[PDB]
Amino acid sequence: GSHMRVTQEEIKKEPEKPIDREKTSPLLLRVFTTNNGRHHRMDEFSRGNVPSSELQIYTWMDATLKELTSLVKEVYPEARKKGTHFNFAIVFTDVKRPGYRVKEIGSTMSGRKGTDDSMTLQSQKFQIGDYLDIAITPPNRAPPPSGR
Repeated sequence: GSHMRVTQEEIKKEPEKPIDREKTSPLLLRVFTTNNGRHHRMDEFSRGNVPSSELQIYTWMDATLKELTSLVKEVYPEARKKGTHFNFAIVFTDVKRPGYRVKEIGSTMSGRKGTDDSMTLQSQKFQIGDYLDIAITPPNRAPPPSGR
């Protein structure tokens, strides 16, 4: 027949399907942005503590660091400022994890073509549900940028 059977095995192993950087689909992402550009720790901003901690960004895993520069800056006026130094990292909130996987993969700017900008998220192991911790540094306290 068809309904009744003994052996049950479905082969659906498909290779890695790349997403169209242009025709990609936007997905909800959680990002933690600080107003001092510091990778201190989660204690600075936990998940569900304040609205100024984690922000929603409809980005695409196959997005270039640049796209992330706008996504966050758009959801965070503190970044819209010119000369804003934001560092993209991967950190998780208080959970059943060790607490050492928190590291940065690259940092962009608000109108400044960096080296990581041309880089894509997919390379930083960024996927759906992933935890990205961006460190926004205003131009008022940014010694590197032009000023003094």
